[PDB]
Amino acid sequence: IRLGCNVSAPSGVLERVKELMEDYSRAPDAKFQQQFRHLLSVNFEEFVAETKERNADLDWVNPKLDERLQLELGQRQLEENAKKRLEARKKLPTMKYADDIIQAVRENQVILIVGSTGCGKTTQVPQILLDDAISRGCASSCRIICTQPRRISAIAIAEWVSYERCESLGNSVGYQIRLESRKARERASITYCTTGVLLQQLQSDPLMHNLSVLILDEIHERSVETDLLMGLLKVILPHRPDLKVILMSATVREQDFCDYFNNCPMFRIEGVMFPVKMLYLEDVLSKTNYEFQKRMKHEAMIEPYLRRIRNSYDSRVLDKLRLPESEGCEDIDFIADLVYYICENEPEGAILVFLPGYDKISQLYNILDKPKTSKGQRWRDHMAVFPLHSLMQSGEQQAVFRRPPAGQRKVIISTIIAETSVTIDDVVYVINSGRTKATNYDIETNIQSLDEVWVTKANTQQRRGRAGRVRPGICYNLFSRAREDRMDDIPTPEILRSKLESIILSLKLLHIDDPYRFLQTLINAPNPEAIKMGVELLKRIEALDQTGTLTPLGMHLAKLPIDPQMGKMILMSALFCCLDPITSAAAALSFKSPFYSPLGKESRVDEIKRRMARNMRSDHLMVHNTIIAYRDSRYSHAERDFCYKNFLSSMTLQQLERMKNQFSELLYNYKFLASSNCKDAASNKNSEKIPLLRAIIGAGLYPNMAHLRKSRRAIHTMATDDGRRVNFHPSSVNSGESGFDSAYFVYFQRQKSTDLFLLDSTMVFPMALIIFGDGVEAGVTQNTPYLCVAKTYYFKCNRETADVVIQLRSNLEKLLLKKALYPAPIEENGYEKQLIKAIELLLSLDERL
DNA sequence: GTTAGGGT
Repeated sequence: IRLGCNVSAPSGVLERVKELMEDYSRAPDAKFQQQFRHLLSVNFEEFVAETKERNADLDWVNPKLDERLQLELGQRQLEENAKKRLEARKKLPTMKYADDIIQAVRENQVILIVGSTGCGKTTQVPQILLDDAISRGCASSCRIICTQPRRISAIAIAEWVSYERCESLGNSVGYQIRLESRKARERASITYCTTGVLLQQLQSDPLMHNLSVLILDEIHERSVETDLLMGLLKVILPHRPDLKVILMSATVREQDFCDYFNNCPMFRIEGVMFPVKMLYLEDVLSKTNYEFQKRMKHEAMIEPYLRRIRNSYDSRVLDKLRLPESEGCEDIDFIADLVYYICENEPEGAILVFLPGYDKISQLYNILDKPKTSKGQRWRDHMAVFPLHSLMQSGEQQAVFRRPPAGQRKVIISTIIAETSVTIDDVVYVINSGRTKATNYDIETNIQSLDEVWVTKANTQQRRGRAGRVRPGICYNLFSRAREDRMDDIPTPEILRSKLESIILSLKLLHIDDPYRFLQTLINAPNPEAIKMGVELLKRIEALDQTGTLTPLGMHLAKLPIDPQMGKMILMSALFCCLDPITSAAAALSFKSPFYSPLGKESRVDEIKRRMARNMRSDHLMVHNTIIAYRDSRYSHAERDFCYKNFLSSMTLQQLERMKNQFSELLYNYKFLASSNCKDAASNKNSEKIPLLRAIIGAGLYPNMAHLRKSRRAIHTMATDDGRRVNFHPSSVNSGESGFDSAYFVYFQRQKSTDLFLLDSTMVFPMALIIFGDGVEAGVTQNTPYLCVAKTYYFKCNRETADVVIQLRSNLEKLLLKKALYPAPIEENGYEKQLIKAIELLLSLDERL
């Protein structure tokens, strides 16, 4: 055992701490406690009854309204704004099965509709079952909720389904996503919402009494949330007979879901696309005859295949199939050659190029923009080239979707994003390298890694359809059929790669007290070893007690729309009065960093984050500094200029700004804040005290701690608390910096690509870790008294300061318990406040002089 | 010296 720096405090300070604690310990309307205790007493049968009675609004129908809409539908179908809207609707394949779907829904609880993109199942099946209910004189009994995997799709589909009815939004169709909602009318309505929204709505209505029909869309995509939703329906549908579910899927293992619901009726509806010709790597080299020059394993795959096509393809071509680098995106100048080939032959249309990540996209842009070949220079000024990446500006602009200048061709160099999320309408030709990136968690080593991998059959199939929007197209797949033969069916259901604490905590509010039993009933059962690893985290932050039952803190954490660690972080900042910077920290780690990453400028972006980080040496405080800057730029009417100067997305920041209010309002409604404003001065008296912020940041990111040991940009010798050597990711503002006032760091995500990096970090002090962490004991090991945290880091500490810090952790642990059970804002001159001021004082001993 | 893609 080694010994860190001395953390003993001056005598005058410990004397004040003991006095303030003596005050705290001279202390002697909680509806929350009665709610918490009820949830723990009742069994499931009793839980079912109570949620019935409490959500009984749909047990009521409106006959004067029933009739009026039935009268109004028949009448408004004869206008000359409709009947043209109906006739164009009836060209869609789904509408040809309208009356059978009506019947299959009447005769069965769960049906499934499988149909390719273009079939109109999603805009039409919701309308088909509403208009039927309205005419049958049943209108006010019908409330249809249809989920989507994505926010953007939920709106434009609802704006469209509202246009197909000659209505403004919020009459008979609505949408509701997080923090933004155009709600429909209460009854006789179609509401489009993201799966997350519906899952939060279950806390109040866990047996779906507040809807008559449920449509799950894009189930084949296997989002955690649709995967989760179908398990829960197995628990709900025995207690909800009047409830009608309609699952919806592409032609991607549709049978998994039909099996899953026991052999339910299944409609197949055909699509509306142009046919897109599939070319593979052999057929590409036959048309371009490109030459490459500057484990195998590769040969096991290619020679048995080359033999089956010895007489069907050229001889010089098939020898390049032996080169390991012909497939994938290994040779950019090859991919460079195929675009130039499309630009000359093969008629007019855009080129959408699918590359794995930021690095490979950046390479080809410069090749197409700054070519080394004469054939490249010939073309460069006749192509308008768009890189398409989440961290790049192009998605939030209008150009890439629209047509190029006259005489120039559009070439889109994209990651996996343009497969589902982004849709460019003038694409004819798709170049599919077949390579993508994926995040992998190894349960055994506690390492998340980011790897390039092959894509699956479902993906290529998705990218082929991307070419059939305007006219018949072509898809060039830069891998042979022998690769496709060995590719996976679908991607790993992401629930199998994900941490599970947040679901486990949520499941406790649906009176599903056993996560091992429940998660096994999903289509793909999660690793029970990852289920246990979930509970332990939750037990550690004390959202579950040692028996594993929900605790009063844990109910608050389950009622916040954020992972419990940062949920717990936010709650501390209410009790310690630093609300605004902390909820900036939380929204950022949950959602994402508002900074773009434009091509070439990465060096300049470092300088911007360095200036925004204000030498506070923390990525989380850096974003808050950005958010305070963004607010000032609104106050100056310089917002646009501000965002163009610092590579910032105003869309993100306003959404980051919205999450903070959602955080503040919840905390206020929960009785932890006196004001729902995240900016209010009382909620923020300590928002200027940096050593306090680092201590509340650490309370949430603990126990992901790092220790740094070397100085030289600067070279770093740093290891996480488990012994593995790490670095700051080059994107984090702590990369390369020297002269840290402290050698201890907390981080949210660590990840391996070319090294094991901490993607974000805040510099923290040993005293603050000791007070908010665990694994604390006082002792002697050398001939020195020590103080440790996580039983991992041992700090020189005299006895007088230890017995105060331990006594301080006792009182802190007593305060947090009572606040979870009996939430109220901390009064300014009460007993509770003295213990707070005792911690504020001990943490300011670490202030930068 | 570097960042697949969703969402409450």
